Amino acid sequence: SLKIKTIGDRCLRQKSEEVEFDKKEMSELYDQMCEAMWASDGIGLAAPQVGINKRVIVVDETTEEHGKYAHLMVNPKITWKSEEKVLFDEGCLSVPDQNGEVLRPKSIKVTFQNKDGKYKKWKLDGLAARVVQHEIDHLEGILFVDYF
Ligand SMILES: [Zn+2]
Repeated sequence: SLKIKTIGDRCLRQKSEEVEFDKKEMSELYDQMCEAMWASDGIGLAAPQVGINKRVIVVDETTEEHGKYAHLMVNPKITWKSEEKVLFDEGCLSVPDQNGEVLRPKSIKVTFQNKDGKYKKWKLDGLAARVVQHEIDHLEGILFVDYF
């Protein structure tokens, strides 16, 4: 099963490597990441948090209308960030019992491969832009406490 690594583990500081997409393998990884994320009431997770230093994140988007759902983002890359910043109180399953206000760009554009291997580009803002930037930071060996 996937176990979530916590601050002090050096694998949280190693940069993650690009994935060559495989639909079946990503499906398995997706299922296990979602399970780990949701079991601890998270809304994002990066592969290095579960000991896999590959460039894969998941972002919750559970709704009343459609039920539990999360986006898979393989090799996510920010191609644009707004000049405008917003402050948000962050936490992290890999940094338990710590929170704090972090300034980041309010909106971004991100490219990635989805669950099905299609190349996507989305313009994100609000909470989606926040979770994506936090999760991509994990792939660069960055924890949110580094901003303080
Ligand atoms: Zn995190």
